[PDB]
Formats: sequence, C-alpha cells, structure tokens
Amino acid sequence: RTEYEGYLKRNRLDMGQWIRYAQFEIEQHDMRRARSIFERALLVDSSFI
RNA sequence: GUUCGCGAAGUAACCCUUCGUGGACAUUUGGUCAAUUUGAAACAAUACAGAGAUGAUCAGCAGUUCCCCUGCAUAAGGAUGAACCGUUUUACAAAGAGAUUU
Ligand SMILES: [K+]
Ligand SMILES: [K+]
Ligand SMILES: [K+]
Repeated sequence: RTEYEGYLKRNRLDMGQWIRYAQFEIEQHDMRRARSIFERALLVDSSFI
C-alpha cells in the first residue's frame, strides 16, 4: 500500500496504476479498500471507460 | 473606616467624650495555563558509505509530491535540496480454414 500510494501521489494520472492498486486490494479480499481505490480513480478521471 | 441623623452616660449647661442605633459612601479579582520521569523540540555521538544527465569530471534551471529546511522575503540558498528510476493484460472484436462433438 505504501508503494502504490507513493506512485499515485507522485503521478495521480497513471490510470493503469490506479487499476492495478484496486486489483491488489481485490486480491486481499478487502472490497471496501478496492471500492475506495476505484472511487478515487473516478475522481481523477471519470471519462476513462 | 468616614460622615449625616437619632437614644444614652459624663458636665451646672454648651463644646467635647464614650456606649448603642438608623441612613449614606465603597460592591465579585484570576485561570485556554498545577511544581522533574508517563502527551511528546532537536542536534550530536559510533559505524559504514562518499553527489544526476558519464567512458570521465562537472555548471545548471525546472516540473510533480498528503517531504520540507535556512531566510524579512513573491529574492536567494539548501547535492540540479530531497523523493522521481519500481510494477505493468480485458471498451477485445471481425473474417476464414483444418481438425474435435450429437
Ligand atoms: K565524491
Ligand atoms: K549540480
Ligand atoms: K539550486
């Protein structure tokens, strides 16, 4: 989490990294965290289908 | 305490003196805070190592950041102040062929 948050802090526009971080939380079975990551990504770019 | 008024005692009687009594004057400070270990300062010390773009030695200026420090500062300086360097899979479809199955 520290790694992913560091990268997203330095470059919030990396939508691929946002998705990979959300998937990492999915693999931890922590859907609340995954949902939060997806929501934050939608806050950055809601147009990315 | 003072002062205005009244009772009284002392004095021959006033002034004056004392005991009693009513009124007037003056009227609510300070704390976000307790005095060493357990509600938060840091440097330093010991060790190792010895600065980005390079084959080598270096000037830099920036940008991004939920890192700031020094400075009066919107100046300048702090290794180009530092961190930056990793990890990376699906709007996934169309046409066709040869093998698999009833
Ligand atoms: K050196
Ligand atoms: K330099
Ligand atoms: K500089």
